[PDB]
Amino acid sequence: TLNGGITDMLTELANFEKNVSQAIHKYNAYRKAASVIAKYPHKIKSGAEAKKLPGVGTKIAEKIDEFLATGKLRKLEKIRQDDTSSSINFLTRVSGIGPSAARKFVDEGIKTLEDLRKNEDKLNHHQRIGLKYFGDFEKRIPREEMLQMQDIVLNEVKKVDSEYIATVCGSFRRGAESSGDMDVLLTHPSFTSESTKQPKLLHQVVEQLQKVHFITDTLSKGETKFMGVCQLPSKNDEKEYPHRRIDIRLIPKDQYYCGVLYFTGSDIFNKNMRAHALEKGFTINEYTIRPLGVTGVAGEPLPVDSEKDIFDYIQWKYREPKDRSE
DNA sequence: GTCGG
DNA sequence: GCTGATGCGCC
DNA sequence: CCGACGGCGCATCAGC
Ligand SMILES: Nc1ccn([C@H]2C[C@H](O)[C@@H](COP(=O)(O)OP(=O)(O)OP(=O)(O)O)O2)c(=O)n1
Ligand SMILES: [Cl-]
Ligand SMILES: [Cl-]
Ligand SMILES: [Cl-]
Ligand SMILES: [Cl-]
Ligand SMILES: [Mg+2]
Ligand SMILES: [Mg+2]
Ligand SMILES: [Mg+2]
Ligand code: NA
Ligand code: NA
Ligand code: NA
Ligand code: NA
Ligand code: NA
Ligand code: NA
Repeated sequence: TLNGGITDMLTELANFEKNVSQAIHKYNAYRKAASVIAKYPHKIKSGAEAKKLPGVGTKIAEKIDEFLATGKLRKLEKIRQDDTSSSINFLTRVSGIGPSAARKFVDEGIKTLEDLRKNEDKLNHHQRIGLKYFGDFEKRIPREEMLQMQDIVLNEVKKVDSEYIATVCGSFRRGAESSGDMDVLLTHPSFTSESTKQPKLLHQVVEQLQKVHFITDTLSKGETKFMGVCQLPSKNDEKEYPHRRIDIRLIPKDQYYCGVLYFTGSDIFNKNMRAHALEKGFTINEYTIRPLGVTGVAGEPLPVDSEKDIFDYIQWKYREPKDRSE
């Protein structure tokens, strides 16, 4: 909450730009400024001071000066008073409704949860699930519950094949006291960059987790990525646990370090790390780090034996997972 | 919106 | 069906 | 209409 006012303002502007303006690069510019400001170890006392930071320019510095002088931003006052903008922003909170579908729904008079519930026939399966569990998906998951969830997942995966290794990533791996959802990175020796020596490696795991009633709904599913819904079991007389979002990603076993780096995040850390790789002459994805050639083309994958090796290539001091949060 | 070629 | 674009989502 | 900006999986649609 050092500079909390400012980073909250910038985050609200980011979400407006993404969700209402459909300006993804302005969204990213506000996210980067908010990130650099949140890590700054002093109280910001002027826009000029802020402007010294990378990603803060003239326009954001002017907003910082207004906020600092008044405790508000007139631009955000106006946005919050705009019913249309507020409804569009709100609908994007439903899983499976993005900025385009939100604008379409709002253009047709669908502006509230009640409206969506009355017009379910206009929603695809994903969106119906997002609507059904809307309240539940708004809630964070206490780390204590993430531990029970981890226990179930690792137990069931072991049952299918003891050679699978499942690693809970995302904010959990970063040490967070609560998480938005569960992210599971999966490997198996039969799936590498060289071969797929077994079929349906992800399917087998998903199927076992459905058999024991942990996974309750599927949003999307291909050969390497599963996106769905799960729920802890609860006791008699007791309030049910909320349904939770779960993501499972099967990554080639020989590309585990790029995979776990990607899946640990945070999102802004990843984008910032990948941006630094580009200015250092490299490109990073969840599979590989490659050098860039004269044609801007990525060359062959470089050898990696740890998360730190990836940091080494781009001359960043190693950051532990807990220091990768915003 | 910011930065850099 | 394909390629390529768009829309959803993930970190 | 300076253009890049991090990078990609899954689902669906446009123009073949
Ligand atoms: N930092 C910038 C600023 C502008 N442009 C673009 C905008 C124009 O399409 C083109 C040339 O525009 P100008 O005529 O504004 O650039 P000059 O250098 O000719 O302007 P001046 O007459 O001020 O020197 O470059 C650019 O690539 N990079
Ligand atoms: Cl944009
Ligand atoms: Cl769907
Ligand atoms: Cl790797
Ligand atoms: Cl690759
Ligand atoms: Mg997560
Ligand atoms: Mg997730
Ligand atoms: Mg997230
Ligand atoms: Na700056
Ligand atoms: Na959404
Ligand atoms: Na356990
Ligand atoms: Na599907
Ligand atoms: Na239920
Ligand atoms: Na090293």
